[PDB]
Amino acid sequence: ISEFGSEPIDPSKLEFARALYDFVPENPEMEVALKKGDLMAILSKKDPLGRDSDWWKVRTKNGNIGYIPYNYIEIIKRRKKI
Amino acid sequence: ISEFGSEPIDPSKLEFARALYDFVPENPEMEVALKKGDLMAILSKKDPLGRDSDWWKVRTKNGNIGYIPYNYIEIIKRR
Amino acid sequence: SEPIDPSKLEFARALYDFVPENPEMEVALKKGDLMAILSKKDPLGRDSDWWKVRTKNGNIGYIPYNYIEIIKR
Amino acid sequence: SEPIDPSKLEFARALYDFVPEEMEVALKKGDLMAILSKKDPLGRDSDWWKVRTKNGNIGYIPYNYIEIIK
Repeated sequence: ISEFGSEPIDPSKLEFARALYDFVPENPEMEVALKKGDLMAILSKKDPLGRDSDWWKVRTKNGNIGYIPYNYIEIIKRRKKI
Repeated sequence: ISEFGSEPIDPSKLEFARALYDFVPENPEMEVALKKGDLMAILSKKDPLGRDSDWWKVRTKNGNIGYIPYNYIEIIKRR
Repeated sequence: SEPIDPSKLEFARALYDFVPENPEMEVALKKGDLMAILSKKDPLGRDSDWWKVRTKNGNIGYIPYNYIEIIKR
Repeated sequence: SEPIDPSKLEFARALYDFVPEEMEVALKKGDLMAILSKKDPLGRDSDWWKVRTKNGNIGYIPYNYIEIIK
């Protein structure tokens, strides 16, 4: 495949988020570190096995890709309500 | 007054809390730092003016005293 | 100290007074003071919450970043 | 580095492999080490800790890569 799969991605379904709290990975190999107010792209809401998980894989401003607890972030809403 | 007022206190009313997330004060003079997991004793839920607030005054493990957002902590429940 | 990149050179204003506890590496600041940020890194290279600054009086030293505010255009 | 207090002397095991940042120490899942200090070259609370490898190597490592034993 490609970095983001094989089929086309609809840019309208791409979600963004802002970290609500600082976060230090308990697992430095699977997770990413966050500072309150960081923005990121939500790449997937499934674990490595393909299961629905409360840990979401994201891509931070740094370019780092790892998981973060869903309740530690805020999905930016449409138009302006961030 | 004493450190905690003048009227006797009811023990089964004192609440303790556990930090849910790390917290860095935006106001170092009014707030206390925190690390996820930290224990504390809740002194009061009133702001410095006596009003209700989302900022509670706590006594940390260290002995520090300051305010922390209420949604950043978890009040420990019973037996 | 170290020659600063003209990109990351920022000036800060102190929001609260800071009384050094360890004047060895800590600098004194009074609410409202102006200072240049020398580095956002710790003694041993690594992003820390203690920034190295330069006082208006030329004093170098570390300070907690939440005591200051970057003066933005 | 310097004399440690018999109260704060702890041993840790490496939870995940760690690759040096030559100014710090290298780790491999499973390795043992003694935690000399949970501070920095300044003395303030830090995420990085100073340790001594089983091979006598000293240097800093991210505290979330290790686990204090017992």
